[PDB]
Amino acid sequence: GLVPRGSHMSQFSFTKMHGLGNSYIYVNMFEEQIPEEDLALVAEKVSNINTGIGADGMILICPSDVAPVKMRMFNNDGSEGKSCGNGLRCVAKYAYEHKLVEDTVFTIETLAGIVTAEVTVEEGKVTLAKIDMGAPRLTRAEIPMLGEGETPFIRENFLYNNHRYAFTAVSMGNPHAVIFVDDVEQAPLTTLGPVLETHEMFPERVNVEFIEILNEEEMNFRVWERCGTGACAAVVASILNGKMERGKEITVHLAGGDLMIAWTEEGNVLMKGPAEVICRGVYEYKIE
Amino acid sequence: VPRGSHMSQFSFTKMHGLGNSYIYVNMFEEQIPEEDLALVAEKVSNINTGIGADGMILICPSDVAPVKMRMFNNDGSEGKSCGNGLRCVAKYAYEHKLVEDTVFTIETLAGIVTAEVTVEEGKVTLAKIDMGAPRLTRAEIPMLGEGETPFIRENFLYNNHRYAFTAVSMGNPHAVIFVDDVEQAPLTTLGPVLETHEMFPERVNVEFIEILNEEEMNFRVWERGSGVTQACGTGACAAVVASILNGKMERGKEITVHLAGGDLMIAWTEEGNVLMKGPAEVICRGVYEYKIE
Repeated sequence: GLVPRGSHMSQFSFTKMHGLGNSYIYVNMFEEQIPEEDLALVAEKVSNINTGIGADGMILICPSDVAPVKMRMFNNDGSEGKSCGNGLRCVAKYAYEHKLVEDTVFTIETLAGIVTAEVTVEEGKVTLAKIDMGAPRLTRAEIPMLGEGETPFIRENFLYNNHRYAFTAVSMGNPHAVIFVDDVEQAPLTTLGPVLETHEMFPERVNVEFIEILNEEEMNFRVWERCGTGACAAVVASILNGKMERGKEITVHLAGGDLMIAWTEEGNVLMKGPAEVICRGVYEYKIE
Repeated sequence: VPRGSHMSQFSFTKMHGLGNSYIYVNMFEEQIPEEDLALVAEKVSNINTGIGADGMILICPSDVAPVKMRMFNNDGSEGKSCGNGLRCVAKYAYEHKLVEDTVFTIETLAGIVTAEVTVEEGKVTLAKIDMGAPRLTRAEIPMLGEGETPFIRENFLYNNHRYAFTAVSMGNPHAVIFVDDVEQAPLTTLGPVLETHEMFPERVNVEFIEILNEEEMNFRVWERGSGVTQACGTGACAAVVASILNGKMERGKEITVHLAGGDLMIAWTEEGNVLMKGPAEVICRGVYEYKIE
């Protein structure tokens, strides 16, 4: 091994993009160059708000042996991990707009495995990208949730402040409890959300969604996080309760904006969401 | 009543001095309507939906200097910098040929500021800013109690230790405490109790300093309103004034202050004004895109 001496100064072009929740620094590794041994450190430097740009991390768009593009995600502490969802709509947008892909439907290689992306192009620009969020899981042990009762699905009452609420439990890889409200503005979000989050019956806590169904293809959405798996859980819950239909694109109005979700008759929940450019430029750095 | 929407963009440069960072916009080359500035500052400073910064700094034409600095915080309020961004403005102005000389002035909301850039290889490495004279009266801090002759020094009992602070204003209030090791200064503990003590009605920034020799010190600060910061320029000046008052350092000597974020070179000149020299660094440059509905 070696104790390095000297210093090196480089730069690369980047794009900051925002999809749902996170925002990352996107680097095209087809055109840019960062030494492998520098990646973790560069990810940390560039994600810092004070001495970097400021992001939840850095995502490299790279050559792949198995897909047109490959995604590598580094967190803001420099650790490389599974994206599990985050950044995919932005990678899909970037891939298509910079012609690393030739169709609207294409694949992306991620740590977890190869993923399908389908972009919506409106005026030569990608507005939305559609991704597979998997099947919901509706069993107590899968939520996870204590107690018995899962047939046809999990629905339980809950007394809070002299009023009988009813929530529907769904896992989309993470636990969700979905309550239907008449008016989403007077949802007990600050008050019922937190006390239900940490209730005994949820060993691993739970995300709490209050939703108002507008019609058979539209709903307003607020979540008390333990959020696209929340919007999916909320849609799956409305279909389970007979408020909405299977295999139809339902549009969810969040505080952020709109997600378009369909629980396919095939089984998967497919989620369509926006990706936007914040800025593009050249980042300069020095490693000593 | 406004309606419709505009999608726009501008070129910017993110720069920092000791890890306090801003988005810099050259308003000789860029256009942003006045009624959008607060909203743009807020939008662009947001780490999630924006770029990420402590705010936005416009470099503008001036009637009275080569350049004017306007500073907006990340909540969109326009305010006085108390020294923030002046070195990056000086670097930017010189490198983008908005000035002809290494010595020039910058118009600010707090008054016109002299700047002197150190150029090394066509680039500005350090900028030296006039921070003005210290103010040493209780009324100038501002502060309660009586006695400022020759200056303000109070004892303070906290947690069975006796401390002593010297009170100084560089446009903002400072209480300077001397310690033997800044790594074990009661920064997070004595910092906030003195910050909010009733004798400081507008609060105070609490500096802890280790004198290493007569031209050199280590520095930490509990900032009023914030807490523990990497880099407080006015505070570093306050600290150097405080040590000269207390006979620990000399007037007119250039003193290196080792802050957490880097070094600052400060002299309390015999004329009265305090001169502060430090780094300024580009992080990135680019185009920011935005929409206002």
